[PDB]
Amino acid sequence: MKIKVGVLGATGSVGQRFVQLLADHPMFELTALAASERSAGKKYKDACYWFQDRDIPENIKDMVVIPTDPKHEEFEDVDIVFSALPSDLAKKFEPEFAKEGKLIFSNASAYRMEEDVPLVIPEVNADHLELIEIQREKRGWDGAIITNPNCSTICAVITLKPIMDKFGLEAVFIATMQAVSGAGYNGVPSMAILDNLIPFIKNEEEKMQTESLKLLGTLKDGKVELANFKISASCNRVAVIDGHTESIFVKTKEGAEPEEIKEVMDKFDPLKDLNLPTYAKPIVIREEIDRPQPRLDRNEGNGMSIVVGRIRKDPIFDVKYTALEHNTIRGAAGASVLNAEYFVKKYI
Amino acid sequence: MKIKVGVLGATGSVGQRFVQLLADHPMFELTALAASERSAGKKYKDACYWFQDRDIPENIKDMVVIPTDPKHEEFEDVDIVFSALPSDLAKKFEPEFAKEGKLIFSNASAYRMEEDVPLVIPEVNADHLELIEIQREKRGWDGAIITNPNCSTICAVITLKPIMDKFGLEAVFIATMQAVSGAGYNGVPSMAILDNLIPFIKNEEEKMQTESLKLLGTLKDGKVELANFKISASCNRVAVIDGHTESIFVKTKEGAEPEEIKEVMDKFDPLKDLNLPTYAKPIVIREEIDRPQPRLDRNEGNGMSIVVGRIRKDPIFDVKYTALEHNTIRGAAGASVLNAEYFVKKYI
Ligand SMILES: NC(=O)c1ccc[n+]([C@@H]2O[C@H](COP(=O)([O-])OP(=O)(O)OC[C@H]3O[C@H](n4cnc5c(N)ncnc54)[C@H](OP(=O)(O)O)[C@@H]3O)[C@@H](O)[C@H]2O)c1
Ligand SMILES: NC(=O)c1ccc[n+]([C@@H]2O[C@H](COP(=O)([O-])OP(=O)(O)OC[C@H]3O[C@H](n4cnc5c(N)ncnc54)[C@H](OP(=O)(O)O)[C@H]3O)[C@@H](O)[C@H]2O)c1
Repeated sequence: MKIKVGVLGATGSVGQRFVQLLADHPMFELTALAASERSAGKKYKDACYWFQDRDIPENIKDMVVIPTDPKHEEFEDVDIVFSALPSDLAKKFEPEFAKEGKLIFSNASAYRMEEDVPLVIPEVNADHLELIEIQREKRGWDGAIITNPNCSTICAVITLKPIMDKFGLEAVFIATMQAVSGAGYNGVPSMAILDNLIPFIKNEEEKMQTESLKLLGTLKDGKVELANFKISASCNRVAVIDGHTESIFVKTKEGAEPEEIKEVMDKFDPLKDLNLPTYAKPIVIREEIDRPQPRLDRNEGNGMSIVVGRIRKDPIFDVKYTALEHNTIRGAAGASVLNAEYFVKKYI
Repeated sequence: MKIKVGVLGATGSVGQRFVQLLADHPMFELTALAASERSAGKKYKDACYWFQDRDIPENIKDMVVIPTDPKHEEFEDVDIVFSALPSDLAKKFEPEFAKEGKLIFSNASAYRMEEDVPLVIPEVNADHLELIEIQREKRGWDGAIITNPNCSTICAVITLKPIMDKFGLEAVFIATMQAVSGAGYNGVPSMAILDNLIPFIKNEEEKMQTESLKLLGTLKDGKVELANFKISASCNRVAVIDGHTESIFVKTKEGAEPEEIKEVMDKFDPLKDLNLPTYAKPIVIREEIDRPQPRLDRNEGNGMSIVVGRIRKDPIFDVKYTALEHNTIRGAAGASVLNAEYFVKKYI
């Protein structure tokens, strides 16, 4: 048997990655696909303008899309709902599903910074899922909202976590070169990135500078106490389909050599024995001079591994390096799926 | 004015920009075009695989390419010779031209860090041209080798200069997103940047971390005393034809607000009213949220203006901002042409 699952915003960029991950899954059975009123009524293949380089999973093609309605009869037997909704629709619909007793695993920014909402990467702050007990008391529902972080934030935080545990953190500079896929099919126009780039992604730097502090914070007396290190981000959009690349410069508390930083990242593997279907080694170290590269490395761990290269001495801080993340798997859909897999094993 | 000039490596990427700049110049007349023996004897149009979005200037098309030989008949009345040679060929040919009493204005990295060789941006360190007198003593030739810096270095240094004069410099972080045209026509393969990027450009970070200190250093007792601020670069190659974009994070000595940084950059204009043909305002400030963009802004000042946008507070240092440079004009050919214009108008 399997836990029956649904997807909100199933036809969009993240939704399609949810669909790929859940079509054939050992724990979860995809039984419900939700989108807007326009898509509701049609087969998934017709409602969705599919833009993945692998075809729609065969068992999902003819699955009829339903409206985003928690009390719809197709949602009655589903226990876990994955959300790929835009933020404003997430504020409306996600509490509705939680009131119906359903577990919401959301990529939307809406509830990320709420004090009773877990903002989780399972390798980093799994214990923050304890906030659901608190959430249920204060909100009065028996469901739950669990959020995964912003894609750029996940990439940085995974690499920073083992460093912080061993050497502490003082200050982090990050410059990103971000793919277009997360903005949706009609998100980034061709002329924004054709022989061009954009040195701006609305709210991206703010998200990186704030979400990171909660993720690397400490749960204490029913609240997450934000981390105290300093963080400055500069975000950019480039002509890449999938894969966010980050130039990261790190100042530790204790001081650290590049070889020591490499070691803690390589040994970082807190989820190895948990038998999670979407598991991958958190950080894969490249020794090549010109790696990671989005096209060559984004499929690492089926899109779930962060790939790090060029770990070297920084003239100013301690260490600088390049990190790559599949922005749409580890950065979103995979982040929530891993969250859900971990949640049913360890929580309730 | 019709001062006769030559171009070394005239057929390559920087060579073509030299040709564009010098074909119809109010001071210089292009009379000699030098390249390899493969190209020698051919009309420029046949020898050069021209890849600029504007056609070869009509007067240069039928001009016969000559060998790279300072003794050549076409170099007799030519005192000013521009060099777009690769470094290893520059080490061979540039001293040969200096020995023939010619002034080499070079984009090659070969002689940049020689202590008797000027490494000059006229807006920044025009006084470093005095090094040619020390150079003539040491080397025993009556010509000179005068270099412009690395394209990435120029962009950063131009922005840092007015900041250093007013507020001083402690530390600078730079992350670059670099166009492909600098590597030459056969430099960056399509599959390096098609739905991809390379987080590495050989020796680029080293150049930025070393050349900057000479450019911003103080000439004293016939030597440049290197600047003492800390600098760390991360360089990347992206799918852009022309235009290098840099994310810069600056820590000043005295402390500064974004508006103060904006003001000193906007007022930075030491070369105005000299009637230099290749003059442009050094730094153009964009107020838009998503500017500068390579395709929109690289033509600013005909490729000679550095374009800066998104000047804002840094959570760690004082200020962060985005800088853009046309990498082949201001970054290379225009850099040396401006050097030579300043040379006749100010140095002789
Ligand atoms: N584009 C930019 O913005 C930029 C900026 C900074 C630096 N650069 C420099 O430009 C280089 C790459 O571009 P590119 O396409 O110009 O390289 P390239 O194709 O090697 O062209 C440079 C010159 O060297 C070549 N050459 C080979 N053997 C020669 C010889 N015996 N004598 C004279 N020239 C010889 C070419 O001559 P033939 O064509 O006749 O073979 C050409 O004229 C890099 O090394 C870099 O340092 C470019
Ligand atoms: N993919 C990633 O890796 C990733 C990472 C981070 C963030 N994101 C997020 O994903 C978003 C952009 O991607 P996208 O193209 O998926 O956007 P989107 O298509 O607008 O959002 C997903 C869903 O919203 C749409 N929608 C419009 N009106 C609706 C309604 N009344 N009820 C339910 N859905 C409605 C789509 O339905 P129809 O198709 O039926 O119109 C459906 O695909 C951003 O807002 C961003 O926050 C994605």
